[PDB]
Amino acid sequence: NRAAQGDITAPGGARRLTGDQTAALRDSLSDKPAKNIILLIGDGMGDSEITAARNYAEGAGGFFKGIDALPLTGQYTHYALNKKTGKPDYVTDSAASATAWSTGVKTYNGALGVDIHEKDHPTILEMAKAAGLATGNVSTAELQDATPAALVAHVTSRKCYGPSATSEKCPGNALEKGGKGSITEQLLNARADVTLGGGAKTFAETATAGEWQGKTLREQAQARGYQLVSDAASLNSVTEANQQKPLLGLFADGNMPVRWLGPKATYHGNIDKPAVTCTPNPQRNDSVPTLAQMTDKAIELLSKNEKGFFLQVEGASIDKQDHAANPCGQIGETVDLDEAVQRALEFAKKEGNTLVIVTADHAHASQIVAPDTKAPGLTQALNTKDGAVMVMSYGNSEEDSQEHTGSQLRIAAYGPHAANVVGLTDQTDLFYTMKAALGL
Amino acid sequence: NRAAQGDITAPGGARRLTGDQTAALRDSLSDKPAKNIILLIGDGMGDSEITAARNYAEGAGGFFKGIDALPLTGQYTHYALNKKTGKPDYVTDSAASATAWSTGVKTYNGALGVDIHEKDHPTILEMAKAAGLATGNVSTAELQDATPAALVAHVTSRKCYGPSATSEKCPGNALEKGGKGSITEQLLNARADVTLGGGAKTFAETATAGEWQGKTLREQAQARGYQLVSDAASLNSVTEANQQKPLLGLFADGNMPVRWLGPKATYHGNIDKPAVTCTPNPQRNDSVPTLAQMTDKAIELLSKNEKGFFLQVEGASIDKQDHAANPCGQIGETVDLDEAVQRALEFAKKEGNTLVIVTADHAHASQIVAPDTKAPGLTQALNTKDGAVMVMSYGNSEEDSQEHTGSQLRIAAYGPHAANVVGLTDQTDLFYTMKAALGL
Ligand SMILES: [Mg+2]
Ligand SMILES: [Mg+2]
Ligand SMILES: [Zn+2]
Ligand SMILES: [Zn+2]
Ligand SMILES: [Zn+2]
Ligand SMILES: [Zn+2]
Repeated sequence: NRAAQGDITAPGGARRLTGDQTAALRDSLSDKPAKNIILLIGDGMGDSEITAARNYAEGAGGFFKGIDALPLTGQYTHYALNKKTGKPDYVTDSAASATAWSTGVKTYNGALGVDIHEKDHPTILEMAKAAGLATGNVSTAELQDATPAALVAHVTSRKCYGPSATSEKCPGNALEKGGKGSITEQLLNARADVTLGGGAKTFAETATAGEWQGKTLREQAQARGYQLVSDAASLNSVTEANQQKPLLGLFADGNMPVRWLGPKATYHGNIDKPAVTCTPNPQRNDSVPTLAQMTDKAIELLSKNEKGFFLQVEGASIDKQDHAANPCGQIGETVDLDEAVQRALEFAKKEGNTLVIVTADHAHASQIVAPDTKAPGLTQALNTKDGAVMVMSYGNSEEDSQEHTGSQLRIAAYGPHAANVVGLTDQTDLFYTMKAALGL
Repeated sequence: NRAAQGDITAPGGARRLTGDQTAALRDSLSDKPAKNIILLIGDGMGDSEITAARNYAEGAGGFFKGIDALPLTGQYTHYALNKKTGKPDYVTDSAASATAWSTGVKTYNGALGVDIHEKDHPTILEMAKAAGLATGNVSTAELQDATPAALVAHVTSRKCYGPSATSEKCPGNALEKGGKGSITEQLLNARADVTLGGGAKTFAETATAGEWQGKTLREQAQARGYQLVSDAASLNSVTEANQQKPLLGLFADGNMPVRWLGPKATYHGNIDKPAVTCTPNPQRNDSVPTLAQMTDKAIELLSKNEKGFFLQVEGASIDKQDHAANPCGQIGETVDLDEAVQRALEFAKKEGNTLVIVTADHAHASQIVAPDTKAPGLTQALNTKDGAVMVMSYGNSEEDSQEHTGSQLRIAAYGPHAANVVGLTDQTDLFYTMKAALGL
């Protein structure tokens, strides 16, 4: 572990290390092939987000048993491009960044699986499937959202959820104009073995052309042999997932509900309002699977393939709650991701040939500031595990969405080929790292 | 080399890695002793600050030949303590943080070289000297400032620069009350072989007790055998520095001048004012030594000791210009630190037994944001090396000083014992890493 080893007020009591690390780090370095990869993404989970959640949930000297437990660490860059000039755009969205690690090419904000010239490039998930590996795509967001969509769809705008938006916003991609289709249509073609998340709403739309013209996208999925599930009990009862019977779990109309409840941050909230304690969200029913439960099921089903598997797992609402200036929502989604990381690491340590990677798509707004801060944006005081107040600040937007930031951020890894995240890297190096680890 | 491969618009063109890193990382791991340590601190140089400076000076896909070139990387925590309760204080100042890496014990904001019970703890510099090693203390700040002062002074408040302030603010430390004296008086007693920086102003004060009562602190230094220098020519002439003839360089009245000028960020500055291009500060001339020049001279003089040396080098005004909401000042001080890191790494690679560490004391205010941002704080657009606009935001204070933030941040190392910075560590682990590397 890397918790403080004793009394933080005494000499050495805040140390996270118990002895020299050179031998242990040598033991962590393997260049043998990866059989499997599990990539876990905390959307908007910069170093600031990791630290705030640790401080609140584990205490300043505590330790995330998942997120903090991966031994090989570095910092990576995630800048996008300006579509017209090809020059860097220093603050990416989720679409350009997910395109970078899934294809190895930089692109413009809002693009999925295409470059600045609108040309398609293959994804790591498509490549894994072509090599005979099992494939998984898990998220707490609607499945059409940028982070899961980038693995399975090639469209010129992330807004192209279904046929209706695609005809308006991506006419080159629209099925009735000869394109590959909307995000949801391309997801159904991609046919991952396991796809789990939200986003049932768009499946009520009808196709405009092709074999399933006039049928809903839900009807199409059923006709094409998918197993559709909608709650925890139906998910748990699934005993196989493969190309004959692929699994599609749709657990909410839009995004899945967050784990923790608290109030929104406000102007001078740390001064004028009481300190807050986060609580379990009553508007999340127990019939909704957790991220860790979805991860466990995916691992169980995918690991039956003896050649190997690729799995991406996204803690999507770290970012979404950071936009909403809601510390409890944001921290609870970080704690939720840590639970899923623990399931991945436990599997990987037993199996011995699995590369596990934990990172974020970009940095975000939240900052940890002094308790008496008088700031111009939105603030809130929180009562942490240590029995002390922490203040968080959201200071980069006068509009009601706090925005992404451009700082480089932590990437961490465990298992074969994990050395390739150490030092300064780029988000596009992660594509090449995964490709080489699996020998694709 | 970790610059982008080539055409960032093309597949693989933004990669920083040319191949697998496993073998090279194995070669980077040594548990042999360190003969020497060079610790470089960018005050306030969080991941955001590194990224902003790289984007501006080197381009998004560029590479700092010093800062980015250390192979072994992690993230460390720098929380302080509440003096009364002993619980964490999530946002440190410069005094508590410098006390943590130099002594191995956490303390309260504003403390130098003492714990929450006001007990003195020996510093890494005092320990190195006691073991017969040479010692250096270099900064672009006034030498009484917290970062250099923590190595050589034990006081209950960082405000205790000289006799006057100490009598008022630290009566227990005042020389005339039976204490050990002001920061400047304790620095003169500590007698490092090499001390270089600003802060001549306080040396005009006169002592209130002791052997040198009624003499200025400059006169005291002269009487105690110090070699006093004041400019680049007088520094370069120095041929030796040791306990018989210790070196004290005082190159400015207060802080040394910054390298680059630009205007302060303003409300809606990215919207209402044109983008800024930095320009050199006319106050810089060949008579004021640069941080890299001070670093090289220190290494030359300290390396005469055949047992070894400990050297701390501080890029102090990254933090000070971040407080002032001045991107050009902040960025130019980061470029300045990169030049000094290059000198340290060049020496260490030749010598082969030198541990070099680059990190920060705490994170800071500045954020990289989208060009069209409408923020409630202070903002500015900048024209970067790429020929594109970057916007920076300072959003955490309604007062004229933008404030520290609590996020964990990058620590990087090269040489013997460098494995001990990888993964999650605490700032107090850095004390123990340095102690064990030198076999103290
Ligand atoms: Mg996302
Ligand atoms: Mg300082
Ligand atoms: Zn995102
Ligand atoms: Zn976002
Ligand atoms: Zn500082
Ligand atoms: Zn400061």
